[PDB]
Amino acid sequence: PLGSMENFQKVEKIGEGTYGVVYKARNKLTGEVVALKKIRPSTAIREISLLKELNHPNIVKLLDVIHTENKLYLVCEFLHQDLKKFMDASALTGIPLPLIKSYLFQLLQGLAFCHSHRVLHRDLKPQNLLINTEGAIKLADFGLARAFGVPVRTYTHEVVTLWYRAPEILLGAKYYSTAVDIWSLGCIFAEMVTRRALFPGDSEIDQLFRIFRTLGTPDEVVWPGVTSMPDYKPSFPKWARQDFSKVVPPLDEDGRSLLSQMLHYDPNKRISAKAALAHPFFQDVTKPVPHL
Ligand SMILES: *CCC(=O)N1CCCc2cc(C(=O)OC)ccc21
Repeated sequence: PLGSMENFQKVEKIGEGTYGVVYKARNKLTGEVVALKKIRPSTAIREISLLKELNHPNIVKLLDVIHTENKLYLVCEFLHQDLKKFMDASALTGIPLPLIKSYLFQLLQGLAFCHSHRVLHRDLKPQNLLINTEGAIKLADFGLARAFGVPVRTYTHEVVTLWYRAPEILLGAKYYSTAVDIWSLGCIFAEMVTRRALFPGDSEIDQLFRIFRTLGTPDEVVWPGVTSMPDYKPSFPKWARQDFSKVVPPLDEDGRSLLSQMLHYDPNKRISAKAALAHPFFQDVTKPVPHL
């Protein structure tokens, strides 16, 4: 579908994702400019095709799903850039708190929407959060992890980041709930505020032990069942829990409260997206225009 004579002409390479390359492309027939993901499996085609109806203003629009000549292509709307580039462009000054708050509010709306339709993402990270120039932010790639799994390395052998991965996934839980996305978004909220990743693990055990060093080694008091998880070891070091006050300065008390609730160990206790939207942190939310 992408080429000189095809439905889509390539304009430039945008990025490389977990499953394939993403090009900015133009569609010869409609004039439309799109982002076209090329991935190089029937159950997955049925599942991904159902995502075309999961439309919301904070979800990157899925225009089409094409299966042809042993490739799967996803055609998405095109936006400005991803949040990882925006954070980097923003590094000397940081993203202003009111824009962090508007982005978090909008991301919680997109999660609330997908979760109400029983679709989870399970691999949220700044690279799949896309912004436009007007102040909106949207989530890309919902539902693709359920379709394909999350591999250790990408198609180009790149390491798939662990930094946003919830502790129940690292501890080898068999069942993932929508809570896994609230954990990832809490980690991304902290990184916007502090301008550094919260838990930049470089292996599964470094990621777990970074989480325990900040939030305390979990036990049965705070997380019933934790000592029976598959990958839990009684020999894990017992670290004391840090104050949030140290973790995400200069976030205000309402922001720390909300973040603490997005980072509860027990996925059952973790705040839901719908409840997060009602949190007092958002009482004064606005929609600022980003400085690009
Ligand atoms: C269908 C395209 C896609 O899967 N994604 C995943 C993340 C990369 C990306 C980038 C854009 C974009 O607008 O860059 C500005 C849109 C969609 C996606």
